[PDB]
Amino acid sequence: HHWGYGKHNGPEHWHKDFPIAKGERQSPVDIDTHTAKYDPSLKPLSVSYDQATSLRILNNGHAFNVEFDDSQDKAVLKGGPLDGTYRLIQFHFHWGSLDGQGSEHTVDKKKYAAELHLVHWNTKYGDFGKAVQQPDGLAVLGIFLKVGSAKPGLQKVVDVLDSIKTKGKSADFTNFDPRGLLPESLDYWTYPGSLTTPPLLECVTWIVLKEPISVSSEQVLKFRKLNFNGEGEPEELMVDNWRPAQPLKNRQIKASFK
Ligand SMILES: CCCc1ccc(S(N)(=O)=O)cc1
Ligand SMILES: CCCc1ccc(S(N)(=O)=O)cc1
Ligand SMILES: [Zn+2]
Repeated sequence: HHWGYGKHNGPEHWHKDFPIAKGERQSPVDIDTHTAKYDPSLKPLSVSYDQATSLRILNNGHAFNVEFDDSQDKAVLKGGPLDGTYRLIQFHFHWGSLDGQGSEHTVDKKKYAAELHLVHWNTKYGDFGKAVQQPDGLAVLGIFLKVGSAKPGLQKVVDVLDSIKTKGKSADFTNFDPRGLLPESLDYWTYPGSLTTPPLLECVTWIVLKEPISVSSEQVLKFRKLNFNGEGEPEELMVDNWRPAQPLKNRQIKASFK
């Protein structure tokens, strides 16, 4: 794998090694709020993170991931459009070089400063690897970030970034509560899509919250000081690690709210 976000290995190149990049249910997409329809068949959404067990934070050269113990039903997502139980495995963000860009999904073409992805796999498939071979294998909860007041529940993440500056670095990140990253409202849009990075697999039920969280300029500035490169290599700032909106094709976006 040599894909990235630069001019020479970015989203316009991915299809050459991952042909599904031009598939029928790719993500992200623009959410046209006027075209999205309230769906009364959606069940209440349940985010149950009270027993979440975070483990580690890692710079993988594309973003940073906070990883969780998913060997049991400790932190799960249920309800909404979902059939069954989806276990939290990791979260990460995508962000921009400037406040006016960074999100992957857009809302009426509006780009947010960043986007948080909480990644879950369908427990009926036994493990994450098997889940990504299924059309309903994954559920990703997406949350927009705008720049304004600081998000206190994000600060522990911001503070540890100095220790994972470069690709391949990791640090202990136990006892982190991901509930501190959510907005007040769970109103959402949902549609069937894909991973937004290679391998771009079409396994994801996307649940994108309507209400953004606010983070401070200082918090997002710290994200932008991370490096795509490994230690000892020329420095490339980890910024603009987002894929732009892809064709909606034969899909409808549903809203949980009237
Ligand atoms: C020297 C690496 C060149 C290169 C390899 C792979 C990709 S892709 N199709 O985005 O995975 C783009 C550029
Ligand atoms: C091995 C796949 C890892 C992975 C890639 C992309 C995503 S995302 N940006 O949430 O669609 C989640 C997990
Ligand atoms: Zn993501």
